[PDB]
Amino acid sequence: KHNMKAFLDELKAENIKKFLYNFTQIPHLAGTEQNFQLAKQIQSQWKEFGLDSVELAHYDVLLSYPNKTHPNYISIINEDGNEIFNTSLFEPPPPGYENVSDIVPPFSAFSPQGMPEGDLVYVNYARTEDFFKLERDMKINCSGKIVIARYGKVFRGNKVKNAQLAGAKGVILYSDPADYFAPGVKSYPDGWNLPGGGVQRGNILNLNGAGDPLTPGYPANEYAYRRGIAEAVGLPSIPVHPIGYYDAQKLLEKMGGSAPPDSSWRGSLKVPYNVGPGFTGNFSTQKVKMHIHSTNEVTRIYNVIGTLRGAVEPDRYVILGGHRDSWVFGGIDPQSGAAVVHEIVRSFGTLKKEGWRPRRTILFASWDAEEFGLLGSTEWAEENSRLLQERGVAYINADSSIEGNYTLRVDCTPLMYSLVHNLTKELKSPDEGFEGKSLYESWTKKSPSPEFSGMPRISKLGSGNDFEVFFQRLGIASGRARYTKNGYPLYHSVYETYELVEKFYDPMFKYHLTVAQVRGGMVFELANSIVLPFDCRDYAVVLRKYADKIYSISMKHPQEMKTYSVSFDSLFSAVKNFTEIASKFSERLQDFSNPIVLRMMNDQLMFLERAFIDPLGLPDRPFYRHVIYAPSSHNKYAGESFPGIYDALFDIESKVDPSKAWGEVKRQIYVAAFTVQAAAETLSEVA
Amino acid sequence: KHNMKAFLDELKAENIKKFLYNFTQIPHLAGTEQNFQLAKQIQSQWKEFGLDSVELAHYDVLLSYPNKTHPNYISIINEDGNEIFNTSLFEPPPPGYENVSDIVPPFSAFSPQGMPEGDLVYVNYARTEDFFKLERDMKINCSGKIVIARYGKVFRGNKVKNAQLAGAKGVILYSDPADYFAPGVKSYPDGWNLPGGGVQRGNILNLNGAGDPLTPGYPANEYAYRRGIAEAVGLPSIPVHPIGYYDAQKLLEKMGGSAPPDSSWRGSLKVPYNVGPGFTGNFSTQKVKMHIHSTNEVTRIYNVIGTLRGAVEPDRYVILGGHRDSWVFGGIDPQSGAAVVHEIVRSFGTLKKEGWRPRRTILFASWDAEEFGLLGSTEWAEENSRLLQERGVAYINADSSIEGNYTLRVDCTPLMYSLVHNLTKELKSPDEGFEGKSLYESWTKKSPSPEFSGMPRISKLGSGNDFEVFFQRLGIASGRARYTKNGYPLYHSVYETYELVEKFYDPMFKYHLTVAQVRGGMVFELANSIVLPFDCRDYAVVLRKYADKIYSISMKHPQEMKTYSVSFDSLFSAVKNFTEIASKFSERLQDFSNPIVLRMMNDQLMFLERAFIDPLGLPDRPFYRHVIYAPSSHNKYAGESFPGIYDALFDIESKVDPSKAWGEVKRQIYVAAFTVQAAAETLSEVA
Ligand SMILES: *[C@@H]1O[C@H](CO)[C@@H](O[C@@H]2O[C@H](CO)[C@@H](O[C@@H]3O[C@H](CO)[C@@H](O)[C@H](O[C@H]4O[C@H](CO)[C@@H](O)[C@H](O)[C@@H]4O)[C@@H]3O)[C@H](O)[C@H]2NC(C)=O)[C@H](O)[C@H]1NC(C)=O
Ligand SMILES: *[C@@H]1O[C@H](CO)[C@@H](O[C@@H]2O[C@H](CO)[C@@H](O[C@@H]3O[C@H](CO)[C@@H](O)[C@H](O[C@H]4O[C@H](CO)[C@@H](O)[C@H](O)[C@@H]4O)[C@@H]3O)[C@H](O)[C@H]2NC(C)=O)[C@H](O)[C@H]1NC(C)=O
Ligand SMILES: *[C@@H]1O[C@H](CO)[C@@H](O[C@@H]2O[C@H](CO)[C@@H](O[C@@H]3O[C@H](CO)[C@@H](O)[C@H](O)[C@@H]3O)[C@H](O)[C@H]2NC(C)=O)[C@H](O)[C@H]1NC(C)=O
Ligand SMILES: *[C@@H]1O[C@H](CO)[C@@H](O[C@@H]2O[C@H](CO)[C@@H](O[C@@H]3O[C@H](CO)[C@@H](O)[C@H](O)[C@@H]3O)[C@H](O)[C@H]2NC(C)=O)[C@H](O)[C@H]1NC(C)=O
Ligand SMILES: *[C@@H]1O[C@H](CO)[C@@H](O[C@@H]2O[C@H](CO)[C@@H](O)[C@H](O)[C@H]2NC(C)=O)[C@H](O)[C@H]1NC(C)=O
Ligand SMILES: *[C@@H]1O[C@H](CO)[C@@H](O[C@@H]2O[C@H](CO)[C@@H](O)[C@H](O)[C@H]2NC(C)=O)[C@H](O)[C@H]1NC(C)=O
Ligand SMILES: *[C@@H]1O[C@H](CO)[C@@H](O[C@@H]2O[C@H](CO)[C@@H](O)[C@H](O)[C@H]2NC(C)=O)[C@H](O)[C@H]1NC(C)=O
Ligand SMILES: *[C@@H]1O[C@H](CO)[C@@H](O[C@@H]2O[C@H](CO)[C@@H](O)[C@H](O)[C@H]2NC(C)=O)[C@H](O)[C@H]1NC(C)=O
Ligand SMILES: *[C@@H]1O[C@H](CO)[C@@H](O[C@@H]2O[C@H](CO)[C@@H](O)[C@H](O)[C@H]2NC(C)=O)[C@H](O)[C@H]1NC(C)=O
Ligand SMILES: *[C@@H]1O[C@H](CO)[C@@H](O[C@@H]2O[C@H](CO)[C@@H](O)[C@H](O)[C@H]2NC(C)=O)[C@H](O)[C@H]1NC(C)=O
Ligand SMILES: O=C(O)CC[C@H](NP(=O)(O)OCCNC(=O)c1ccccc1)C(=O)O
Ligand SMILES: O=C(O)CC[C@H](NP(=O)(O)OCCNC(=O)c1ccccc1)C(=O)O
Ligand SMILES: *[C@@H]1O[C@H](CO)[C@@H](O)[C@H](O)[C@H]1NC(C)=O
Ligand SMILES: *[C@@H]1O[C@H](CO)[C@@H](O)[C@H](O)[C@H]1NC(C)=O
Ligand SMILES: *[C@@H]1O[C@H](CO)[C@@H](O)[C@H](O)[C@H]1NC(C)=O
Ligand SMILES: *[C@@H]1O[C@H](CO)[C@@H](O)[C@H](O)[C@H]1NC(C)=O
Ligand SMILES: [Ca+2]
Ligand SMILES: [Ca+2]
Ligand SMILES: [Cl-]
Ligand SMILES: [Cl-]
Ligand SMILES: [Zn+2]
Ligand SMILES: [Zn+2]
Ligand SMILES: [Zn+2]
Ligand SMILES: [Zn+2]
Repeated sequence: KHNMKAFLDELKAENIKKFLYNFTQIPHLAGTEQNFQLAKQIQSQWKEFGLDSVELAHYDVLLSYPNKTHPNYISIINEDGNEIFNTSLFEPPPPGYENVSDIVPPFSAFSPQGMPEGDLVYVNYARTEDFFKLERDMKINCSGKIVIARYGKVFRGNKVKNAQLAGAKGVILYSDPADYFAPGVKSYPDGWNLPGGGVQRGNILNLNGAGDPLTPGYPANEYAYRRGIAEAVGLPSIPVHPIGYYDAQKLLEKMGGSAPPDSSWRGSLKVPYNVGPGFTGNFSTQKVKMHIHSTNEVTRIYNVIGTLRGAVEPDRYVILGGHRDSWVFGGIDPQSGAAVVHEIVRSFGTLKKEGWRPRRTILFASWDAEEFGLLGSTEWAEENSRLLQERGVAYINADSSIEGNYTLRVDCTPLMYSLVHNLTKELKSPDEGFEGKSLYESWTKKSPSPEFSGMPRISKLGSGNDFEVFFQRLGIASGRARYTKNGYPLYHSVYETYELVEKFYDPMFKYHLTVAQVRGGMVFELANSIVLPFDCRDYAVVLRKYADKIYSISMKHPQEMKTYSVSFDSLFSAVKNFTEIASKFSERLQDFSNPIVLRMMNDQLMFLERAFIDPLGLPDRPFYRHVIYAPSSHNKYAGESFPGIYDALFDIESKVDPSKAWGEVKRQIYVAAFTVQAAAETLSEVA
Repeated sequence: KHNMKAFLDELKAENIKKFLYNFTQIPHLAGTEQNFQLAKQIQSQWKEFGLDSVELAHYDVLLSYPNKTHPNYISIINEDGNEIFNTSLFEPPPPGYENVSDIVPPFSAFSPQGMPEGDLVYVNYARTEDFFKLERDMKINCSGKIVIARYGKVFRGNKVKNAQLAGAKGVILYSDPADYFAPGVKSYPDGWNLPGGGVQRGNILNLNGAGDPLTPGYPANEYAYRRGIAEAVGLPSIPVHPIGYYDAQKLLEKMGGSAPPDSSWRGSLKVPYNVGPGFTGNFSTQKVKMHIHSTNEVTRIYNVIGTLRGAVEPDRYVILGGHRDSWVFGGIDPQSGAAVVHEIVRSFGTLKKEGWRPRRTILFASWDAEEFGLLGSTEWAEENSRLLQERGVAYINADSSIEGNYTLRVDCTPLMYSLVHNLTKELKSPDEGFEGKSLYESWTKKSPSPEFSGMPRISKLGSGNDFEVFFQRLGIASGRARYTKNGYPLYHSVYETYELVEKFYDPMFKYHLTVAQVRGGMVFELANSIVLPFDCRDYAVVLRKYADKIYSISMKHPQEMKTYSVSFDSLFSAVKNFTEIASKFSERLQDFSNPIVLRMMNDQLMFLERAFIDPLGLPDRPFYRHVIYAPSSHNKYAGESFPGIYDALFDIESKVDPSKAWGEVKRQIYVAAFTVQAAAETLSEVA
């Protein structure tokens, strides 16, 4: 038979291993010839595997690269202008790769050019609360200073935005061993830790879902009109550069000024973690100087788009997508995910060659330029937004399959919770000590739900990956799954190789296979189940949780709620109505031979995520349109619930016009209550 | 049998007459008790007639009324401050209505309060080109002047916007007999002309599709957060008041200053039509003083929403809607349309009582507060936008059925052209001299298409009526039809009564019946045809016409097109692609027992109008989202094609930064080409 088990059994760990090796021998940086050749290879193989059509979709988008003949670096400069210490020009390459060409040196993509010279201030993780502590509590002024911040906790673009708004004239990012060196594990190549010369690449944009900085709203096709660079979206205004902890130590060790305020500001280096500004007495006339000469350049990128046409509902799309571009070899990010997609395509294709087709159309995507701001997925979604709007059932992401070997991690819309619980109960756990047990059992034991006994944790989607446009802009039900730790030290470094994965993460490729089963099984059910496998009642449960949560934040300010008559009554009423209507819809869904009633009901299911979209967007973030979830304004990686109300309440005690600020809280309560009620009403009887 | 002919034959002229009489005995001003009682009556009758459900949908929106104890008027004031002439406080009521209560005196709805005193400038119709002529050619400065303008040619809100931007401190609107008194016809009550004491009421907002001024984007429900009045949408900044031509004569007769520039500035009164500013020598120290004391007031309004559930596709909606509120008796506007809707509901209900149901759901609407800015339709569409987005097949408007007795007038999306041609070929002409001939024959003879031999004229939709939110905001295929002249003199005056219609417009009610057949027949076909009755190829034809037209406007500036490399190549390419893809889709539609392929194809048809929506809206007009059509920025009543490019090109030779201005033309070309190609691609094979 051709059923989910046939699909799942055809997936092989050895194939995933072979593909991973194949995808990680040379760098595949977005916009480079190497990455275009890999696109062509994947296109050819997906055709061979049996897809109906496989095309490249190309766009010309703003990318950023160092200047090969004018390298980026940082100095300590003495009184006379002599550079007495320089940061590294490259990471020492790993064994056997010391002759590999085209390894991009560490840099922060989209940094402007400059050579700012000044006194250092250490800003911990450069989070919003770190700058509050500096400016409000310690009375330390970052204006015209170079800020040094440790990576971790939040997306690096938010750090740079925060430093810019504090008045910094440059930002140095570094990896502290506190955050990137696990106790008792050896550095690469003898373990999975970050050596002192390792450095994390990565973009520092604040795009808020715009896609290519030059063409917000529209695909960057051949005739696109482009904004000028001065009007581009999300570019930083000050130079930024990342360094490793050997180099950071040399920059921090001389720091003077104020002591760190408490232990949460101290990393693991043998330095005092003084905040500054500037260096201690003997070195007070020394300064730090950045030299950044990277350039932004409109460059062609290529997505591979494969189609497996549905037998019954070809105009309903289930999308499995993940990126292909990498900073260097992409041993984990993204090729551990891409190899899994490749094996999934191969397995679906095996069934297709035997005469099977899924009920709905499956689209498979190899996205380009994810690392430069989700550019490939976002431009393609901008190009196809009307098709996706009206036909998109679900999007399953497929970036890195493993970031650890401890347990599963799933982030998804509440509409997929039941699907994920049911699927994982039917899959075998790959975990030691759980042989013969289900993946649901091992996952639930290792990652318990905070609210429910005998249930696993499932997180909210934020951003920082290619589902963003589908979920937060377009309102298509989205999910992701990968293996995780109890992100990882070698992230975006030259050391993230095939050998890292094969030796230290997943020698048997069993965690990769488990992830392929989860992602592939979700796609299979979404594309083949007669009734779409979404449970609207799970959204009702979470909406009440989120409403309780946002009300509790507001209730920290009882006097103001009294003064400005701030009531959450409408939001709770809408949530209550959603719960009631969803229950009734579930009864009809269970109780309804009529394909029109079925499809009518499948359309109600498909458009339910869509109903949470507000076509006016969130305040000053027009491409974040989902009213229940948005990426946190303080950390793109984290999801925030009722974001419009959350941001209206955030730090509200500091606003100079409380009447206006509380007015805006009330406005956001009304928008949220209305959107919840409107979404509920899409589940009512249609006439 | 239950077919379209059964539906059409059940419609009766005598019923339409009885309903019109019933709806026009007392005023039904929006927000008044009288109009709530009429809503309740219609609700009850639609239930009796056989609809499945009939509900009131109420909202609390900003309305505007004169102050009953502090009347609005205008004076000529002499040097000493004595008011030597005053305009009328009311229109002399028509025979037999001189004791009717609650006739709102003439006023301009949403005028602010004030008592500005100053010198008059006469501005013709206060169109954009009239102000260009004044300021650029005649060097006449309106700043701090009271402007007097004749009604006609463009929506009165645009006149007020233009006067405000010219610096006027007040606007007086009047009806010139040149525009409102047909030669050889008697004034009311002995003919259909406007007497010298008649006055046109009407709102002067510039809402650009926002709906209630206080709640743009969201329905004005019980918990709505409202903007403060200073942030409200579309309110005028200067006092405005309308007067009749006896009073206008007294204001114009003393005008001095410059002569009218040419004959197109002269009306039919026995005055020189001097532009001013101010009065001739002997009266130079006299001024004009306005006294406006109207108030804006949040007020409850009520739409009646009736549902006839579809037998096969209950989740597809065909909507027949028209307003119920009137300025006074609403003899033509809107009750000539409302009486027709009422008879249409009655006829559909007769079929339903015999066991028939339409294939798709039909929704019937009696909208409130249309006269105050399309408020009732727009708030309801804001409330139900997700249902309408995903389920709305078509909207047929049903305001005034007759504005003349000469011929039919149809304005609609190209998607309905074929439907309208086919339907009118099957209806009898009511016209004298065409007995036994089709309505298509009489209409085509009287109103020939400018481009095609043996075809009738069909115009573009703009705004100024309740289809606006459905078509220009939401992208639901929309149409309207009414009888017209070869708008009308008594428009918005107390004289627009039942007797006006019965005596002078349509004594036999045959034109009303013809309009009921056209509107009802369109609804019947849209709700019952197996394949939706839309021909995408008709959109291809018009898109080429519009592209030729916009290119021709640009080509008035060859040097600039050379300098800034302004090419329309992408737009023509997209139009060519649309034409090709539409042709292929039509072949499949004709060539495809499979209800999924059918519904898949019906969905492609339904979402084709939807594909012309840009979720970012047009520049500075976020609620006008259709890229092919928008209401003209100079005249809300008129439709403009490729509005984004049109407005970018308009008066471009006057812009101080030609590089920036031509850059924006190129941007709008890209948006238009992309949207046309994207809409075309919705008609491609789906996978
Ligand atoms: C959740 O679903 C419930 C339906 O089960 C829905 O209930 C609706 O609530 C509204 C707002 O409370 C009700 O609105 C009232 O409607 C009546 C007419 O039916 C009006 O007369 C009321 O207005 C008077 O009272 C107001 C409040 O004191 C005054 O401000 C006002 O000036 C009037 O005096 C009022 O508008 C509505 O009838 C019910 N609908 C039902 C029961 O069917 C509720 O709104 C949903 N929640 C959300 C967030 O949408
Ligand atoms: C109307 O439909 C047609 C399809 O029938 C569609 O044609 C497409 O046009 C685009 C733009 O002209 C073509 O794009 C080219 O694609 C190739 C790869 O296939 C590229 O190599 C080309 O880029 C090179 O040349 C450019 C122009 O000189 C340079 O600027 C560039 O740097 C490169 O050197 C180019 O991107 C596309 O292939 C066709 N697609 C087809 C034929 O299938 C057309 O776009 C549609 N009209 C609209 C408005 O969408
Ligand atoms: C995840 O798995 C669960 C457990 O199988 C699924 O729930 C079960 O769904 C079935 C089919 O809808 C329900 O069966 C129905 O039972 C009622 C009797 O009350 C009957 O009227 C229907 O004809 C049908 O037999 C069953 O009750 C339900 N079990 C539960 C909720 O415990 C669930 O749907 C799966 N989730 C997915 C597919 O997203
Ligand atoms: C308006 O009326 C016209 C005239 O009847 C409709 O056009 C006609 O539509 C029919 C049905 O689709 C076409 O018949 C088809 O003919 C082809 C043979 O080429 C065959 O393959 C199909 O099986 C079917 O018989 C007919 O050709 C066509 N006539 C024309 C275009 O002159 C039109 O569809 C109506 N418009 C509406 C309903 O919106
Ligand atoms: C990755 O695998 C691909 C597919 O097997 C390899 O590309 C093939 O290489 C052979 C030998 O050079 C050619 O004859 C084929 O035409 C290629 N097939 C394609 C591109 O579809 C590629 O060599 C492998 N890369 C690495 C580093 O092992
Ligand atoms: C990258 O840096 C190089 C090396 O400094 C730049 O090349 C120089 O450009 C200037 C003109 O601005 C020439 O006069 C020099 O002769 C060049 N030097 C060398 C060694 O080639 C180059 O412009 C930079 N590339 C960019 C900014 O894209
Ligand atoms: C850090 O790097 C800089 C740049 O290469 C070095 O400074 C240069 O030294 C050369 C050779 O002595 C001079 O001719 C250049 O003018 C210097 N350039 C600048 C910008 O100062 C510097 O010596 C290096 N410092 C260390 C400690 O290695
Ligand atoms: C308009 O017609 C309606 C419906 O026939 C009339 O309202 C009815 O009036 C009678 C007698 O007063 C009542 O017994 C009914 O209850 C009413 N029916 C309703 C409201 O549905 C109304 O009188 C007519 N108005 C005019 C001016 O003729
Ligand atoms: C309408 O105009 C009346 C009449 O001038 C206003 O009523 C007066 O309001 C003032 C307070 O502002 C009182 O002191 C007077 O006694 C009132 N006069 C009379 C004759 O009643 C009224 O405010 C206006 N209504 C509005 C603005 O809604
Ligand atoms: C126009 O109307 C005004 C307001 O009613 C009249 O002026 C008033 O006249 C009365 C009685 O003589 C005075 O007590 C008021 O003080 C006046 N009010 C104002 C605002 O001036 C005026 O007489 C009328 N003019 C004509 C020609 O009828
Ligand atoms: O520009 C962007 O938005 C992201 C680009 C790029 N994405 P990528 O490195 O491939 O993946 C980020 C890894 N982390 C996650 O996906 C994540 C998200 C939420 C919670 C925990 C982890 C980056 O973070 O630099
Ligand atoms: O606020 C609005 O947009 C319009 C309100 C109100 N609409 P209403 O008087 O009922 O109908 C306007 C009549 N003219 C049209 O509909 C029309 C539209 C396009 C071309 C020719 C005529 C008005 O024009 O004052
Ligand atoms: C920080 O420093 C600059 C002076 O160089 C000043 O303009 C700015 O206002 C300072 N901010 C605070 C909070 O002291
Ligand atoms: C794999 O799991 C083992 C056992 O818990 C652990 O020692 C090792 O650190 C894990 N590898 C990685 C990369 O986390
Ligand atoms: C119109 O009049 C005022 C002077 O009262 C002046 O400020 C304004 O600039 C004038 N405009 C022109 C074009 O002369
Ligand atoms: C009705 O038609 C007749 C004949 O052409 C004409 O004399 C009359 O003016 C028309 N009535 C109206 C209101 O247009
Ligand atoms: Ca873009
Ligand atoms: Ca509103
Ligand atoms: Cl992922
Ligand atoms: Cl109409
Ligand atoms: Zn990644
Ligand atoms: Zn990455
Ligand atoms: Zn009207
Ligand atoms: Zn009107």
